[PDB]
Amino acid sequence: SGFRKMAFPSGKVEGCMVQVTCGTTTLNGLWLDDVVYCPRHVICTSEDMLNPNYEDLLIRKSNHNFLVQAGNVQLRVIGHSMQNCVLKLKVDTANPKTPKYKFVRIQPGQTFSVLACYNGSPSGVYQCAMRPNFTIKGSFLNGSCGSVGFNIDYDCVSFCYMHHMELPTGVHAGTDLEGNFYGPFVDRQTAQAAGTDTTITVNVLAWLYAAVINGDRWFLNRFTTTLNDFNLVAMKYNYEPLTQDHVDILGPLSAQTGIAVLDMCASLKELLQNGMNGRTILSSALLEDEFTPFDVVRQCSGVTFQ
Amino acid sequence: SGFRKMAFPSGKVEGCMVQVTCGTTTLNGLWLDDVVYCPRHVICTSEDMLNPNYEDLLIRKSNHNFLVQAGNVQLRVIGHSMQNCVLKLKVDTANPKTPKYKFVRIQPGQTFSVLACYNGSPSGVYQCAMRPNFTIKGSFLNGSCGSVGFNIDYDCVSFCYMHHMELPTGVHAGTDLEGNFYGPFVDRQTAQAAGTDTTITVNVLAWLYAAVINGDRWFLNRFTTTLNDFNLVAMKYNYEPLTQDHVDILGPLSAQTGIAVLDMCASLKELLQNGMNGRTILSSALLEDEFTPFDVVRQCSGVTFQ
Repeated sequence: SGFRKMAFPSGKVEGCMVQVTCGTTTLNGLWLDDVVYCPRHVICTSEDMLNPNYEDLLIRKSNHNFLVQAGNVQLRVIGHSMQNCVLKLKVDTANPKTPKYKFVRIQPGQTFSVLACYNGSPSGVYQCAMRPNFTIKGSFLNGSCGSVGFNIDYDCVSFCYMHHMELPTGVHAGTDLEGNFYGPFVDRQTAQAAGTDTTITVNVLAWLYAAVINGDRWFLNRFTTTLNDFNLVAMKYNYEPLTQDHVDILGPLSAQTGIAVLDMCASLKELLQNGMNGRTILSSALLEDEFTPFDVVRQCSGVTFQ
Repeated sequence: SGFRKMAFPSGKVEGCMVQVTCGTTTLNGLWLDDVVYCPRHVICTSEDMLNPNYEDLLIRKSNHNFLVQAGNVQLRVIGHSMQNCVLKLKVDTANPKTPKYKFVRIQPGQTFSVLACYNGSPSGVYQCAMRPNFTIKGSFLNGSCGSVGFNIDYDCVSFCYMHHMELPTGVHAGTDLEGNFYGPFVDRQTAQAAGTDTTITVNVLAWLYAAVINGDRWFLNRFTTTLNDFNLVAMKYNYEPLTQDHVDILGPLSAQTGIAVLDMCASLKELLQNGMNGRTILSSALLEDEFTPFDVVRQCSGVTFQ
């Protein structure tokens, strides 16, 4: 029993974290087989970042201009390419610590673990949700660029996120590992508006199920609701609209706890229209939306990996 | 910028996690050099746990009765000892993946990362506080026993906690790595009362400083307070009494933000006596007490390890 925001174990990803230095700037890189992946703004200074021409800036660099360190080893760069917003540095040596891995572009609403790194050195690990507006609310200091978010299913590391910047608004934006930004953002130091954000309704429902499994039951009522009726309430409170695909994803949680999805919706509408009345759910006084239905099932059943 | 509940990277600890099976029961063990550490109730069944005589039960076992698996390797037990509530299993092979490490007994109020494991296999990692009443509010399913909490400073893994049981009340209790329980608990399946718990006041203050560093400032006031006056409020709201040792530990945070500790106290008393008024601090509507002043400084400055 008990419910926690849990990160994936970060072992397999720590062995891939390296330090990339091009002249001034140093940030983190990801060393898989014999390629190092890092944000291309490693070739920028801080004034370059106002309006950079990455094409021109990278023509000014050669293989030997990229200093890449993996702990103690200084690594040997023998080929450099630009794919969208990431730099691919070809290296002399394959990483003996390369896990089985995939590159994945995730969906808004899905979660992942971030390994925050500085100078190629892991600092700590935390769980994140990709907001509906393609930002993440992370913890990233100067030099954290190149840090990666990832999922693990048994033996495979699915890399989904690389950190590139912090918006003036304080939230964070980055790319997949092919270098395509999530959201409308660009790697330029200018004002960039994130969309209006909303709450991930299917995730709040999963968390309510997790709460029932763990004994917090006060929010359950015998009222019920329709899907279309619940969605009028969702729209009023800036919740993502619930679809039948979401109901179906909540199927196993429904079946374990014996509470139909539309009964949990009627519980949720009541929470939205009346608050918690100084009570808490799983020791929180807000509605939590960073647990997918898969996260709840893995934690409430004990799925492990390697 | 940004502030998250961050766990330590779990790489160095994953390589020590093994699976220990004695007849019926299987749980996790910790393999350092050539000794495996696990809870001694691995030699119990579920009825043994009502009132076990560990002395007698362990006399019934031999070296070859302990099946210990490290991933694929089946490990060779050649000596078994009982130290308080932990079993020490001597093994044929030293762990090539043994990190630099210490055994530490921590203080109530300190925090640590837990690597939740099942069958010797890591499931995920989260950050914990040792409550003033020596429980922890974790996420532990059946078979999670033997999981360990730990800290890391640069290259050293300081093991402080091993999980042994879940109380009927839903909270968790365990030992240091010498096998001495934290708190008044025993490894027996009986009703066991945890003390009255309280809130870790020095930690709530550290988190308020973290909030100021990150731009949340609405709770600051120009009122102030004395230490003795603040402590009357603390006692009314079941907060741990603030001492001068606590004020001194908050020194660096005080100096970074320019807010004296007693000014933050007057902010806190106001929060305690008036609530948040539907506002949030670092995206939370409760006062957070799982960040030590060291945790805040490490995250707000970027301390790394290996």
